[PDB]
Amino acid sequence: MNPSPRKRVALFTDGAALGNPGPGTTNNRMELKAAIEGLKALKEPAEVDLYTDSHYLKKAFTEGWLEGWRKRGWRTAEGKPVKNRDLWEALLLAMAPHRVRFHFVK
Repeated sequence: MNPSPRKRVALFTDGAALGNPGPGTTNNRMELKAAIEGLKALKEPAEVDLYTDSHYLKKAFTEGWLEGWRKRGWRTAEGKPVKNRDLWEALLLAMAPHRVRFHFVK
């Protein structure tokens, strides 16, 4: 009963988008914030089909250079530190137990 892997979760990264700054990148961060929580508030190794229609989250994973990021000491394609590196480094540590899948629903 239920998926055969472990447990597939349909998590829709639907933060809100209204930060004092504005969706200008907070929504993505908020969706990112909800993610770290959506993967830390479980700790149950599951195939989370995280649907993220963000231009930051997708870009990261879709660039597959996330591995490079680690070898890049964590900087931007320009050479300046990465923003949210705290959420990420935390989400990454929290994404280790899970198989969390990426589904850019744009």
